Amino acid sequence: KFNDTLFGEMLHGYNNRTQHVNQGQVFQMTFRENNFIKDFPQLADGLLVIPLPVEEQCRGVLSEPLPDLQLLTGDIRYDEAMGYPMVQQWRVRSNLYRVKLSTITLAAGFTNVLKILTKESSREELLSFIQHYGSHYIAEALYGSELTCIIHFPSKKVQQQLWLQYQKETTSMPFITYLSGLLTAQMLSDDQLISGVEIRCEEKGRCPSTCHLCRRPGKEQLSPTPVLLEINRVVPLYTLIQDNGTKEAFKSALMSSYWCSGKGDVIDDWCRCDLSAFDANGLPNCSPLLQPVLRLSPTVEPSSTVVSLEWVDVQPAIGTKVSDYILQHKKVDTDLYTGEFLSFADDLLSGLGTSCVAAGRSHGEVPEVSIYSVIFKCLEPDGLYKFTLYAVDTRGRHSELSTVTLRTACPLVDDNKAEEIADKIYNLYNGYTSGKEQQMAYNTLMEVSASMLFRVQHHYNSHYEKFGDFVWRSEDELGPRKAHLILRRLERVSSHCSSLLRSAYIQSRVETVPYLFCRSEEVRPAGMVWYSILKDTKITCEEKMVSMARNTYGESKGR
Ligand SMILES: *[C@@H]1O[C@H](CO)[C@@H](O[C@@H]2O[C@H](CO)[C@@H](O[C@@H]3O[C@H](CO[C@H]4O[C@H](CO[C@H]5O[C@H](CO)[C@@H](O)[C@H](O)[C@@H]5O[C@@H]5O[C@H](CO)[C@@H](O)[C@H](O)[C@@H]5O)[C@@H](O)[C@H](O[C@H]5O[C@H](CO)[C@@H](O)[C@H](O)[C@@H]5O[C@H]5O[C@H](CO)[C@@H](O)[C@H](O)[C@@H]5O)[C@@H]4O)[C@@H](O)[C@H](O[C@H]4O[C@H](CO)[C@@H](O)[C@H](O)[C@@H]4O[C@H]4O[C@H](CO)[C@@H](O)[C@H](O)[C@@H]4O)[C@@H]3O)[C@H](O)[C@H]2NC(C)=O)[C@H](O)[C@H]1NC(C)=O
Ligand SMILES: O=P(O)(O)O[C@@H]1[C@H](O)[C@H](O)[C@@H](OP(=O)(O)O)[C@H](OP(=O)(O)O)[C@H]1O
Ligand SMILES: *[C@@H]1O[C@H](CO)[C@@H](O)[C@H](O)[C@H]1NC(C)=O
Repeated sequence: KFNDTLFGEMLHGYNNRTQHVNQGQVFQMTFRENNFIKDFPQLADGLLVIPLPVEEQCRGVLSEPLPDLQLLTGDIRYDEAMGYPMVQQWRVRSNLYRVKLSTITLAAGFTNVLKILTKESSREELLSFIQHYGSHYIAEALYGSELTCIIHFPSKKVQQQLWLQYQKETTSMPFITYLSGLLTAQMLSDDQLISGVEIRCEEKGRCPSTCHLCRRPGKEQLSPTPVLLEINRVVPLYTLIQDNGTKEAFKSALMSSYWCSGKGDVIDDWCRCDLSAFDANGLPNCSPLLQPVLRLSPTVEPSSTVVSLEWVDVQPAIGTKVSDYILQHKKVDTDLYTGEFLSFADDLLSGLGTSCVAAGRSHGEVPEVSIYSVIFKCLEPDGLYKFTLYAVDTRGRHSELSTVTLRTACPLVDDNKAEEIADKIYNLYNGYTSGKEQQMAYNTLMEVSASMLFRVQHHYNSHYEKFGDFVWRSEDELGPRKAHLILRRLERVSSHCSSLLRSAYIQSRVETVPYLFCRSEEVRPAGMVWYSILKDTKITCEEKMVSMARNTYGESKGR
């Protein structure tokens, strides 16, 4: 049977790769020594439970708002006027205990199988051990009750307004409960600043009755049992062997299961894949080559004509080495057709290239994982684009492909000029007679972009619709064909843009933002069947600036 007790997972052993607790039973649980806490039963022997100080108990932290990274990876749809959807995390910890184990004798069943395997130096056998008993034991861990909530805002603007609205009306109440207050009360009203806000919570261990920051209507509880939150320290199970012969042989079998998919031995830095780990094309397949997830840049919203993309390097610390990232891109309108092919190594770092595409490599969250990025600066406005990415290892395997599809923004529209043209056109149509008027009316309407034409229509109909609609009146004064040529131009504007271009007012802000521009100093030595490691390529990185003109849409000019 399964011996379960509180604190709990400390005595059972932990796998690093699969991240699972309760893997076999490493240490024995006994009840000779008398360890109690509060309302909890008798603790197992040799584990030290220390409640965290009153400063840490029932404290909540609101994170800074950031774009929703989940919504920047696939088919990327978001309102251009809104911007990136934002998320903000709220987290409250309540029933906290720090749990260490010292000192405990080994389990009966653990030492039995440890006695028989010690002499029996076998690979398939040592892996079956790790499957059952895991790789480490947990040394230090944090238990308690945490409520983690995520507030999903539809835009960066909508938050800022709500945060400032909250900050005015509070100066008592947490930000999340103020929002939840207005969310639940909205059954009384309808559309407002809070329209698209959503809160999503996930609890690990139920909220105690005493703590008021994690209280949710039905779910309160008197003295809840603490749940594992963090694993602070792990120690490998080869510490427990007590002899130099087996604990070296076990260690190498552990490294095989972690780094080389259990189908190969690890030489310093790389996996020697035993045959036939090798794939369909006969290339070493024991170390996994992961899918690189192509993302939109969180800090740079794509404009019309300008898109910048990111991805985190898929290279493990040990095993596979990535030699290149292949990045294809096309404009759709097609399907299953190949876009312009770009080798990161060869086309983006080495061959210009510029000033339309630029690439960059940078140090990530915690080094050393690299953050590759590429920026497209000569794309076409109101266009749907598909970008795909895959990695290529040192021996020539491709990774699983990854995709991003997105629309570039609407083209810029001088809204003053549009309303001016509309009046010019109306006064010509009230002039009637002249063939110069007719020609010059037709010329000015055709000379300006389709979006501008759609906007002059919007204005023309706002004012002069009672005396004849824009198309109808264009047909009367310019004749059947010229009016149909005008009409057709308006068809070239998309559904998204035509919606946005019916706004009350359009204004133009100009953001100016930095991007990393890197070039290859050193052309690296490549073989026929093996290639050079991309990460080792010496590069010279310079910061540059893009100016990004955007339209700003609204029902009035006060934002
Ligand atoms: C869970 O589970 C598990 C448990 O355990 C875990 O696992 C782990 O992990 C970790 C992390 O990742 C790891 O660690 C790591 O490792 C790695 C690898 O290592 C190895 O190898 C290497 C290599 O080398 C090379 O080079 C050299 C020169 O010097 C030579 O010698 C050699 O040879 C090589 O080469 C190669 O080979 C050949 C030739 O012959 C050919 O093929 C070619 O050439 C190639 O290349 C090394 O280095 C090492 O070594 C070590 O050890 C030994 C014994 O064993 C000794 O003898 C030595 O001395 C050493 O030691 C020392 O040093 C080192 C360094 O410094 C250190 O570490 C130590 O401590 C001592 O001191 C081995 O063998 C590595 O690489 C890494 O490192 C890195 O990273 C870090 C962080 O982490 C840092 O700090 C450092 O610095 C580095 O960095 C660098 O690099 C990188 C890479 O790429 C980059 O990126 C950066 O930038 C820089 O530059 C580490 O260390 C481990 O191992 C593992 N373990 C096991 C058992 O498995 C996991 O993790 C977990 N998980 C979680 C927690 O999550
Ligand atoms: O020492 P160099 O000039 O870089 O070249 C090495 C050489 O081409 C080896 O044949 C190759 O192993 P395989 O061709 O057998 O894969 C090795 O890969 P490795 O160092 O990643 O094992 C290369 O690094
Ligand atoms: C349960 O604990 C006993 C010690 O009383 C131990 O002998 C037994 O093997 C444990 N069960 C498992 C599955 O480890």
